[PDB]
Amino acid sequence: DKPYVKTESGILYKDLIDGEGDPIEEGDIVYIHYQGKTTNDFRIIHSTFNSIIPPKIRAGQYDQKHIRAIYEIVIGMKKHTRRQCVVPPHLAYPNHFPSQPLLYEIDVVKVVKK
Amino acid sequence: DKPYVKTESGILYKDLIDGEGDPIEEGDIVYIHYQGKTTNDFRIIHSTFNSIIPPKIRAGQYDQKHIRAIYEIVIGMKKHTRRQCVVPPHLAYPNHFPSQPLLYEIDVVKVVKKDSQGKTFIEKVEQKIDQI
Ligand SMILES: [Cl-]
Ligand SMILES: [Cl-]
Ligand SMILES: [Cl-]
Repeated sequence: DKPYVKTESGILYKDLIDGEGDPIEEGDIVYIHYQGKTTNDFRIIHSTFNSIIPPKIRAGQYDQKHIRAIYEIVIGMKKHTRRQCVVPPHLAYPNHFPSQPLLYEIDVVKVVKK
Repeated sequence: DKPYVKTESGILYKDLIDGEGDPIEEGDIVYIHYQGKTTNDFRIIHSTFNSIIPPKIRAGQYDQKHIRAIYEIVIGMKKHTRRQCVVPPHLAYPNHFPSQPLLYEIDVVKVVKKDSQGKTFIEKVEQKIDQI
């Protein structure tokens, strides 16, 4: 059973599955799947698992297609890492879930180095 | 007084306060305070001065947390240097302020090139009890 580590940005995270290989760096292309849940009524607000192809991002490069936290938090993950994240509202949906942290679990599927 | 020095990227800067110690190099972790203003009407668009702990960046490594110009212009600054900067749109807000330069003043509060940034106080103590 693992503690959370807190980023400067206010994300709490821990790795539920360590994964293996070289850790993702800023600028890497990363294919991911994830789900996010409310912490007040525990409901799934978003799950990508039903997309054929996993969505891809560039690590550390916010491009408005996912919550801000995800672009940051993939850094340091490896292929098959599963990272559980307690996400503060300013990095998720400050206009839809303004008051509560959201709980995300993110799976890295594939990494293409920059 | 002094002229602006222009970088290749178009940052025009002068040091208002020289600073002390070794110059900042790419990759150094730097705590900075800054404010930026429009030159059309000189209103403040951003100020860090309400943050008791100043934002920190790695010199020369844009991470999208601050305007691009900042990561470049810390290089060669020192602890306590204050640099006044005329910044071109491509390095600031290329959509929001596409048509004017912006005026920034950046102060370097602390440089950590150290990795001497080990743990302190109760954290340090509890860490050591966790080797042994
Ligand atoms: Cl799991
Ligand atoms: Cl929102
Ligand atoms: Cl809420």
